[PDB]
Amino acid sequence: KEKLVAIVGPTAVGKTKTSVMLAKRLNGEVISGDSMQVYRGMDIGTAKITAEEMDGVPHHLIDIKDPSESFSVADFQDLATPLITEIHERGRLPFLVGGTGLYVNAVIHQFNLGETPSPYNLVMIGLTMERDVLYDRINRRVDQMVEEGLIDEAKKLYDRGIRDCQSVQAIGYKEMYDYLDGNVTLEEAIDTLKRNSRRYAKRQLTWFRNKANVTWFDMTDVDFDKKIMEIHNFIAGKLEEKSK
Repeated sequence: KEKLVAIVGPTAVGKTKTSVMLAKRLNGEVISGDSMQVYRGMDIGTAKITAEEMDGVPHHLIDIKDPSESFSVADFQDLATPLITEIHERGRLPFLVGGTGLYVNAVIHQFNLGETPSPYNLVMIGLTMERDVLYDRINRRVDQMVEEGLIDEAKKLYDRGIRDCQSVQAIGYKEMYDYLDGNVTLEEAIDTLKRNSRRYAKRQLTWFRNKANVTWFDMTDVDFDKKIMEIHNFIAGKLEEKSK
């Protein structure tokens, strides 16, 4: 539990893509910070990373809990910390990818769950993009979920009796349940889903923009075959210098 790299930023910015590429370049394993990734079966509404895009990079904290259970910042910390140390035993570089400002702050700062420098040699990188392009990608993102069957996924979970639990209250399924309940029309739900997504991305981008020690790289219409070398080098470099 010495070295560690963290990749933060709003949704649809390329965290996963940039993530797996850096892993292949720095012999690392990915530890997901997006709690929503834990609920198995729920793959469309959560934008669960697939084995394809995951490439050959091993990932943790994905599909480890049922949609009916919860995943507190504590449950995350109890699994995240042991994994960081275990990853190092194999010789790989642990990569914390995504999650809310809360989850990341609890692991990188070893919160006492029941400000000061991190006990790790962390390399926090942030991925930004031009406000418009970000919103546009988020809206399009939602369209794909609807065309992929998001609606039917929700309905099925709805009929199963899954409710009153974070998994369903998630800022991705609550909109659909509001539709199924009969409070709004389908299109209104979908739109509100895009609206709640754009607002969230924003909230997270400002949150991390606040916390210092975060190096920013803005992708936005960039060649990953270029940016990657930029980030790669920066990370490799910063890790070695700090170890005086």
